[PDB]
Amino acid sequence: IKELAVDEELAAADGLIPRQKSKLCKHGDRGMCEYCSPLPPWDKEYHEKNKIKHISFHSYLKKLNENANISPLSEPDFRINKRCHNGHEPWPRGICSKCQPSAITLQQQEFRMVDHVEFQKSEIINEFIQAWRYTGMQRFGYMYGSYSKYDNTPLGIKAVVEAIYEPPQHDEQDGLTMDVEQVKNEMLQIDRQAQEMGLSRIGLIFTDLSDAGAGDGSVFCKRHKDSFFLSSLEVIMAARHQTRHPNVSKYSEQGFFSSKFVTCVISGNLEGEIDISSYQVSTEAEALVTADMISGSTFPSMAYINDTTDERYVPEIFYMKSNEYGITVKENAKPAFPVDYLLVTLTHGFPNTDTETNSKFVSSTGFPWSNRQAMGQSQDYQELKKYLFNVASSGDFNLLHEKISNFHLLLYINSLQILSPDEWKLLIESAVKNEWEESLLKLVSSAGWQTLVMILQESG
Ligand SMILES: [Zn+2]
Ligand SMILES: [Zn+2]
Repeated sequence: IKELAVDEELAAADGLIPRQKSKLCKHGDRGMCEYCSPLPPWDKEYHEKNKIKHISFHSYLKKLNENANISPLSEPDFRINKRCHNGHEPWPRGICSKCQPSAITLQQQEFRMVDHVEFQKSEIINEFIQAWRYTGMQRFGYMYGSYSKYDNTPLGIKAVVEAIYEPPQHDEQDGLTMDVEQVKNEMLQIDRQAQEMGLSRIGLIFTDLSDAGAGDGSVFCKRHKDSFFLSSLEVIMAARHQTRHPNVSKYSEQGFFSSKFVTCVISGNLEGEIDISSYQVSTEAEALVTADMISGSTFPSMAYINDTTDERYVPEIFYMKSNEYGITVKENAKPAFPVDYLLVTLTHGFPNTDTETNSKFVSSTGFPWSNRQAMGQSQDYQELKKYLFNVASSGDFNLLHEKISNFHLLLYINSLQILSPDEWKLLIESAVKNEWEESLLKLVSSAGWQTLVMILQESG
């Protein structure tokens, strides 16, 4: 199929980085030579100098293309061919040079598919965190939004988060669980509706928050260099999500390469403050997990390597173990290795207030988010009436716009199946269009809307 607009745009950018004249330059200020010519966007020293921890995907792709001047990209695959009949019976009855997996060497991935996670409004994050503040129990959510150019790294991409949807879940003081099938079925419906709003499911976010007992609002720092950043189970979760949300690329043999799906953790920083850390996992991680080669066990920082079975062939596995200077040495990754090596890190932030606001939803709060009944925040007629009824008859379109421009409000209204599909589209336009007044005028006049407001009137 086609690539995202952001990938098409960045393919058409050259990412050149002009340089000052060098000492060694034997020419004028406007001349050029090997010492002062523009750097390519993937230039390692530039990234090191500027403390950019990974090069961007398009810097990486342009680097591969230059060095190969065959699809430059290919998703790694560590699975044994269980149907090789090249002069033997297939695994586990036989093996040959064509089907036998060779030794795997793991290392920190030098590029990242997404460079930055931008939350459109701090209220989005703060209302998610409120689930934990209110209950003392952890929380999981899916992030909706889109991808755009990020100019603070060469050819960078940012995930732009517009909303968070929390799936049904069983939260506890020190973790949480989900019914995988239940969540999948629900997210299928939410994905479809979010798509009608111009949103994609672009990542996941979860808390690891524990009050530090100082009456400060301060929290413990659990995740740091001497413990772990993401646990092996979390890395496996992230890999599975990435593989299920593949990034389309015409430059890969398979038509896809890795994923733009991002993983965020809200937890204490070293100063005891609530902060966000953002990650993806490497394509090596994707392939390890697809081949069912790693598991979580005793120590959360370590990825445990699984055994060879009838279904799974596990070759020798090495990793490029780093010292404090960043110098690596090849070591045996078995029986377990630090899962750190499977991560890439992303920056995160919020738009500045005077940046041109292109936020999809005017309000992030005010109407209960989904799956918060146990928090005392139900989505009912009583709640919708309280939220919306008086404004809906005031003639105040500014306030009405503010009320309906709200992701969780929209999903709840659509679930009532009062509005027609045309009226539903009208309501979406009223919520997310820059010029929304004409749409809202149509909606308010529609039979479906009138029906809804009347239903609100009679309830209570
Ligand atoms: Zn020069
Ligand atoms: Zn074979």
